[PDB]
Amino acid sequence: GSSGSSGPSTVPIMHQVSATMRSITLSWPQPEQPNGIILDYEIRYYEKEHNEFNSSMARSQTNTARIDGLRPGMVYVVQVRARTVAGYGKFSGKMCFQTLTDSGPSSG
Repeated sequence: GSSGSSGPSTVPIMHQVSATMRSITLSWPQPEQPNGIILDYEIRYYEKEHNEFNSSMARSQTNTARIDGLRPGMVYVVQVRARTVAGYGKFSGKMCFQTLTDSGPSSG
């Protein structure tokens, strides 16, 4: 983001709670400088190999949402943003969340 209109704050980091083989659960803290009322929280996920262009977007009515429609044992770059009546906010710290692996992880 650059030379853009002043938008709402953004989450510093993202915290995960759980995840499935065909989905993933995540969570993020609520900002203090939302520059207004946070309508909803939008999220963007895409294949670590793929780019933004070909990505999926999904918002929620809370600071907690889960992504459905993923492959088992695959990393997915998920991000959360803050949207308000004023405009869209920047994305939170980039994170990589992978799904469950049904292969048999020796160590981890």
